[PDB]
Amino acid sequence: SGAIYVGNYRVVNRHLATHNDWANLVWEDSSRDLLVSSTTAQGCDTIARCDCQTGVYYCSSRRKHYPVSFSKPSLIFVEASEYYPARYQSHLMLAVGHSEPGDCGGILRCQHGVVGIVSTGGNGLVGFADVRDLLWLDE
Ligand SMILES: NC(=O)[C@H]1CCCN(C(=O)Cc2ccnc(N)c2)C1
Ligand SMILES: [Zn+2]
Repeated sequence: SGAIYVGNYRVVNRHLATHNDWANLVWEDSSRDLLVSSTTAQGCDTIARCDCQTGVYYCSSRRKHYPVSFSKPSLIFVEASEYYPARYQSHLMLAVGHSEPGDCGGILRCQHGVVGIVSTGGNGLVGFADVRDLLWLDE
């Protein structure tokens, strides 16, 4: 689990969104595994606006942050689960590293701020849903 709180927005993995998230839905994209809901309290997380390919992510299944190199956001094949059939998830970034299903929502960060959140994993590759292109999150 995990979310990004910026302004009056809460950004979570779509497969983990709550009833409250859906009742206060702002935007959702199944092809990106992202959902944004509105909040009453103001959030102060900083979204990175960059092309960084290095960062650090939080891995809850190890209580540790790991430094990784990751690919630029792109369309990648994702095997089916109880949340989705087999499909191509877009705006996804891969890195060599450990993850478990419960790690989804762990933040990936660079020197400029929040890059994205853990969304996919398996066979030693961890995938992050990018949020750096969502300029409206800051307005
Ligand atoms: N974005 C999706 O379609 C995900 C929905 C939930 C299932 N899924 C995963 O990759 C599960 C996962 C995540 C992280 N580490 C792992 N070792 C296994 C795909
Ligand atoms: Zn950066």
